Amino acid sequence: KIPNFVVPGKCASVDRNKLWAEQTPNRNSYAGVWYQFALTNNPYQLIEKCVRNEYSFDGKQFVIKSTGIAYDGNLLKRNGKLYPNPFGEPHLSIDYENSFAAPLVILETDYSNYACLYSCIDYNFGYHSDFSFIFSRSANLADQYVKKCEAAFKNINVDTTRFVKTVQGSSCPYDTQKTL
Amino acid sequence: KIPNFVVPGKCASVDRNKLWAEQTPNRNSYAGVWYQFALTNNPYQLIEKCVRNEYSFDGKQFVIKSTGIAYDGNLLKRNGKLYPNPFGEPHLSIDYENSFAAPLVILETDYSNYACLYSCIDYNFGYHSDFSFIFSRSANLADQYVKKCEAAFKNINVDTTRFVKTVQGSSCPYDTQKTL
Repeated sequence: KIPNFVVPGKCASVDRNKLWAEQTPNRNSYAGVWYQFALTNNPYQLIEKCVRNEYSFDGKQFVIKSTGIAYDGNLLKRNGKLYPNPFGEPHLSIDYENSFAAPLVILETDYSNYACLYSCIDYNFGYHSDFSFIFSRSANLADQYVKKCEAAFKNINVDTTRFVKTVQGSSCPYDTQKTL
Repeated sequence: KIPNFVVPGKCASVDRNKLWAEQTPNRNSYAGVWYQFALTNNPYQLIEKCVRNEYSFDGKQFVIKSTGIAYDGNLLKRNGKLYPNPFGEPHLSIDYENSFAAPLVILETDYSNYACLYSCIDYNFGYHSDFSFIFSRSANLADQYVKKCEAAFKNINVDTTRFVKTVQGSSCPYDTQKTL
């Protein structure tokens, strides 16, 4: 029961069908660059700082080039994909090279400033693990949008005190990151 | 102080290139019914007893119906798929409805008696988790085939004392399971 991302109970119901209905026609507007503003404790994210996720939409999936500073302080690029769940469930699968693929729900987004992202996995002992993220179109994110994500996560009973801010801004070599 | 499936170090090299080439021409022979003989501690597997995995191959992937008795004592059927890793990596993704997808390597198999299966993931904090399975074409598996899997797992530095036998045999309602 020990890690803060292993939580009692079944994964939450998050009203995936409404969200899919809103988002499917707007995939094109979700493309472009998203910076990771904050996330809950994630053992699978290899990029610690300056996390910059560049999305390209092809009609059937998104291809993702994720860059930033790894936990050893070196530059890192990771290749990802975001595509409809293969069983026809109303959510996307986020899939990264040399890693696994997980469900990814967009709880809320305005496309132009912020996105609130959520993934959850159930265990056979009656607990779950979830992984949440706040994305911004910029290095910083206005408080009003941070608060929108806090509310969306609270609505599905995710403890929002679990969020930790990611290093972004002037200390980041974004211009080099884009060459990778 | 941590689970026995969270292991220091990185995922070992298991020579996927060799295995992938041996297995692509034999997909049809891998189809049919496989029973889980034993597995290492797995917090994801929802079927506790009488685990029976029925595979059909359609030319590009396997469709799986997995059945047995869940941890609550009820019969359970899970829908799965096994398909090539989307990035072109030389391994398969095992994917289940209402769950996630993971890399799956067939470490060794003779197609008609046994298969030794392996999944491994590297975390960002200097550990990995792996999940190993011994599959049989029948409810039982002779020591001669078990020993082959034992050797293959030892060859990749997996502690085989981690294996636990799965309930199978005349007490399992296989004929009911196959109709779910």
